[PDB]
Amino acid sequence: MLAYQGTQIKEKRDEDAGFDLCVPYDIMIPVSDTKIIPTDVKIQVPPNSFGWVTGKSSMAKQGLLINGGIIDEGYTGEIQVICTNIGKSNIKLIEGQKFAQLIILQHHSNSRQPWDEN
Amino acid sequence: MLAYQGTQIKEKRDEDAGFDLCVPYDIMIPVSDTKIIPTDVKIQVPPNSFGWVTGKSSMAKQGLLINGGIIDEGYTGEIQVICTNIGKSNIKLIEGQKFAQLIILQHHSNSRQPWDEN
Amino acid sequence: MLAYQGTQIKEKRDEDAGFDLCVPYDIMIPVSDTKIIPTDVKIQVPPNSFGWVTGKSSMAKQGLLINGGIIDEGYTGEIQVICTNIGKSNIKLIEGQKFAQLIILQHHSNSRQPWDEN
Ligand SMILES: O=c1ccn([C@H]2C[C@H](O)[C@@H](COP(=O)(O)OP(=O)(O)O)O2)c(=O)[nH]1
Ligand SMILES: O=c1ccn([C@H]2C[C@H](O)[C@@H](COP(=O)(O)OP(=O)(O)O)O2)c(=O)[nH]1
Ligand SMILES: O=c1ccn([C@H]2C[C@H](O)[C@@H](COP(=O)(O)OP(=O)(O)O)O2)c(=O)[nH]1
Ligand SMILES: [Sr+2]
Ligand SMILES: [Sr+2]
Ligand SMILES: [Sr+2]
Repeated sequence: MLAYQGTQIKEKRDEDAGFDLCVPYDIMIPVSDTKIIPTDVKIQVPPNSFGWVTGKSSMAKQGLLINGGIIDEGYTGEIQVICTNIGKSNIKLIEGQKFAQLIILQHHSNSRQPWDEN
Repeated sequence: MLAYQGTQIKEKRDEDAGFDLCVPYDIMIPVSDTKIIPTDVKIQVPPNSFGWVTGKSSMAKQGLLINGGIIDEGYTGEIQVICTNIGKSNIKLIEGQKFAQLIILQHHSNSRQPWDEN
Repeated sequence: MLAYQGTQIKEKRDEDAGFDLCVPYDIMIPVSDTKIIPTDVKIQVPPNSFGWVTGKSSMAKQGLLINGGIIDEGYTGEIQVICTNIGKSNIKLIEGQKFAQLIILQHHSNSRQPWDEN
């Protein structure tokens, strides 16, 4: 479950894990560079959930790597996508195209317990 | 829960998170290249679940990076493993060896809610 | 839920997905190198759970990549963090600073089912 706003996120099919995120403008990412691509997307998830921004098969096969990608439940800004080209060729993203996906997960990172020495 | 077929996936121990995926043939991956390694593995997961193909500690320590890796519930093909060498040395994979693992997760990417302006 | 020990893990806020892991000593990571950074952190998670060591936004934006990162339920050692610099500049980590985060997830990688030919 989640709420979201923005024009750079597209409605998904039920059988896909994630929503596609769409590139805002044409941009070239030279070999070995890192670019921070802005989106207008903002999400609200339920307690103990988080958003995970990760790669698509079509851009991963060209060497685009999405790094970072953990969207905490308390974040109220716009998602930024951190992209590094680890391929051997310049990558050109075209306005509009899918270039990452957002998956919503639940974590259990809470309720610390006593260590069992057993 | 899942169903699977193929000879390149190995049965796992209960206390490990993922199934090992096995390299189909000897292959060298030069510094900075990307190779798409085919498996014969096919999986069926329950609704709102997905498979996650990600790295092993022994190959990550040599600079092998598994990229992409999100196996949607609707996919009915064979898993492909997208590998990039981000290390400083050529990597040689040997026929049979483990080189990635498949973990089954549930996502909550569905049931869009109204935004709370609160 | 989890138990943990060690001085290189910090208590978290409820609204963040993961615990920060803290660098043990000053260390420089040259462009394209890979370093294995030791922690003293040990965790115990419940059955069918795993720990996921992954990146922070502030270090991902400089080109630090955390690779591997899957901490199995049966592991009883100290977490090691595998770091590769995929940026274009040398990265300097300072003693004490956050440089990765640990998120606790549940997997469903178990209870193999019959394939449905339907
Ligand atoms: O790829 C990413 C990773 C993080 N964030 C946002 C959401 C996340 O909750 C916030 C974390 O920022 P921080 O707490 O200031 O940084 P750090 O992760 O370095 O602790 O940044 C993004 O938009 N994109
Ligand atoms: O590392 C990967 C990533 C994806 N896939 C398969 C499963 C996934 O469901 C499908 C997605 O292909 P697509 O929808 O055509 O591409 P995209 O992810 O670029 O939208 O590719 C793999 O086999 N290996
Ligand atoms: O980034 C990582 C990845 C793994 N591990 C630890 C926990 C994990 O359970 C164990 C796996 O070691 P292995 O079974 O010997 O290696 P492999 O993953 O190559 O099968 O290594 C770490 O400390 N850091
Ligand atoms: Sr798709
Ligand atoms: Sr193992
Ligand atoms: Sr933070």
